[PDB]
Amino acid sequence: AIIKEFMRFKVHMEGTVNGHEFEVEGKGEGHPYEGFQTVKLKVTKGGPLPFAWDILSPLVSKAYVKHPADIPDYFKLSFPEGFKWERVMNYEDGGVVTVTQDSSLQDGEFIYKVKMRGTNFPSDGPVMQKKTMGWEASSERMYPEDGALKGEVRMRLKLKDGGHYTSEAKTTYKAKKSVLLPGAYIVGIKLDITSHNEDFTIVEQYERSEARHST
Repeated sequence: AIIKEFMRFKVHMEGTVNGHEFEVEGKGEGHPYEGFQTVKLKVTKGGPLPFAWDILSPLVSKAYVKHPADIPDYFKLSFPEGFKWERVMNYEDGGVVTVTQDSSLQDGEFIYKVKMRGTNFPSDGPVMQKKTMGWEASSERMYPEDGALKGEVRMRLKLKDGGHYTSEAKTTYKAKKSVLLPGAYIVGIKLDITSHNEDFTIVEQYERSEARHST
């Protein structure tokens, strides 16, 4: 009832990367039962950003994943109170991102509050250099542990030359009240930047996410 077939969300994020401080605000919308959503982000503070935007796109929406009928939807069940998550991304060249998030449902929209810090990105490195062309598709291996859901992903950024830059992510999702824990399973995500102004202080992305079983 409270989660409709079409839902909007507002997201506010504050971050530091390698010392640079900033802030992002976004309005998005999608189909939570299809796992289609889009967002329009504006950098409200510290714009333009001196690093590749790609390391933020994955920190802007687990409520919009298509679950087969035979997998309980921890995320959807957690509303309207919602859930929190804590993530660590380890980049291959020693880059580290850590993140806090809070998801809730107020007055018919999701509200996302994000807090991140990034550090030890090489200055010659392709993030601070901005040599990235978006993410490949990924498979997050979800699984229950201690009344929470953990996630793990090998993630891969297209490089501008031709290579790939690599990242290990480990997340802990924890609903604000107690909720059916599903079995272990996989989420297939694809994230794309659909458009952006010259200095990327305004950006639009489109995410598609579907859950499936593990063999």
